[PDB]
Amino acid sequence: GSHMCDAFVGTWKLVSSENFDDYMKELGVGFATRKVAGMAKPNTIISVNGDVITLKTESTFKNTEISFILGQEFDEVTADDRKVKSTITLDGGVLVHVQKWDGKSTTLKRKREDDKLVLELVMKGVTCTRVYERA
Ligand SMILES: O=C1C=C(O)CCN1Cc1ccc(Cl)cc1-c1ccccc1
Repeated sequence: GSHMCDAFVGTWKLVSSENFDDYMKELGVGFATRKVAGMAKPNTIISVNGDVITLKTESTFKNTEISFILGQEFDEVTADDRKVKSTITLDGGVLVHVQKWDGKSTTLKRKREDDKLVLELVMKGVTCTRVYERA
């Protein structure tokens, strides 16, 4: 059967970025790591096996990999080495990824728009948009 996650499965590559440095400053990321991470052009591979979704990111900055079930909280080590409690849910056809640590929170939304996968990262008043195309 078909699922709302179907539209996300596959391999994706970063094509544009807006406000990422501001977002990283909200996370408390330092000057040198902002420079290095901001240069990266990540590729992401999204796949599904039964109820388990896997989101694997490979880049010249860091490589990350999470596997999860919608709605079930998990431990995640972010690219910038935060140790966070994460939950990913569907809100309609949008994957909503909330990361919580030290009393703080950031939300990452992934949506399909035209032939793109658009990742929005929000921390306090800062919104970053990261557009990916199929690789
Ligand atoms: O997974 C992603 C994918 C993006 O397009 C933007 C950011 N991150 C996570 C992330 C958070 C904080 C920091 Cl400092 C860096 C990243 C990042 C950047 C480039 C490659 C991989 C991860």
